[PDB]
Amino acid sequence: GIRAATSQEINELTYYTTLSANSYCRTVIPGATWDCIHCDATEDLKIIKTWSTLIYDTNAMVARGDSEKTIYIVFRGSSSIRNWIADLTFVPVSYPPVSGTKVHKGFLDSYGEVQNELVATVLDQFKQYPSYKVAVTGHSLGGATVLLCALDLYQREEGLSSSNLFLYTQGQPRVGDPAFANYVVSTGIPYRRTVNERDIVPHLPPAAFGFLHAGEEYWITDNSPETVQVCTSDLETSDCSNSIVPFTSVLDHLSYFGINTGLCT
Repeated sequence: GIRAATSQEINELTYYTTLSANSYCRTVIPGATWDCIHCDATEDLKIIKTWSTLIYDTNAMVARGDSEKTIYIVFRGSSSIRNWIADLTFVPVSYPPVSGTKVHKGFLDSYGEVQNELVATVLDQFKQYPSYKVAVTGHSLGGATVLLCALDLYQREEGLSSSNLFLYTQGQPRVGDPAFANYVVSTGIPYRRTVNERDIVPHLPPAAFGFLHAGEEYWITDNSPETVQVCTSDLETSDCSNSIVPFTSVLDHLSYFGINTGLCT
C-alpha cells in the first residue's frame, strides 16, 4: 500500500531527525552536552555516554529520557559528508550472525569498533529501566550503523524484541543484499526509513549492484506544507523515492524536515 503519513507520524519522525542532526555538533559528541541551537528539543535527556572511535571515527551516544521512558541510541553520519558521498565504494562481505547474507564491509567495521562498549552501556540501562522502550536513530552513514546496532541488540535476546525496540533512519544507504533485507523483515522490528525527496544516498549502491532496502519507506515529497508518502511494504518498492531515479540530489541529503542534517547548522 501507499498512504499519507499523519500529523503525529511526521511529529515523531522530526523528533528522531533532530536527535540525528544534533549528533553532528562537537559539543554533543564528544562534548556530551546539549549546547547547540536545536538542542533545546532534546535537552531533557540524560546523556549516559558518548564515543568517537579511533580507526573508523564512529560517533555515537546513549541517552535516557525518563519522562519519555525511552532509552536512545544515536549514531552520527560522516564528519565530511560531501566527501563521504563522493568516495563511497561498496564491498559485500558475509554478515556473520546470519549465514547466507552479505552487508557492506565498511558499515560492519564502523559498528564493530563501538559495539562492545555501546551494547554493554545499553543493557546496563535497560536492566535498570526494563519498562522503557529502546529507540535507535541515525542519518546517512549513522543510519547504516543504527540498523546494524538494532539487529545486534535483538540477536543478544535479552528482553529487546519487536515490541520495545524501534529503528528510525534518515538518508540511509542500502546496507545488504536481498537475503539480508529478508532477514531484517523477519525480526519484526518497527523500522521507519525516512527519505527526503530526491536525496541520492538511499539510492546507493546502484540498484544494479545487488543490494536492497528493508524498512517501511516514509518519503518527504514536499516541505511546505510538509508532505510524506508512506510505502507500507517492509521491503523496498518502486513506488516511493525510487520513482525519481536517476534524477537525484546531493543537497536533499543535507536537510530533513527543515533541519540541517550533517552540519549542525
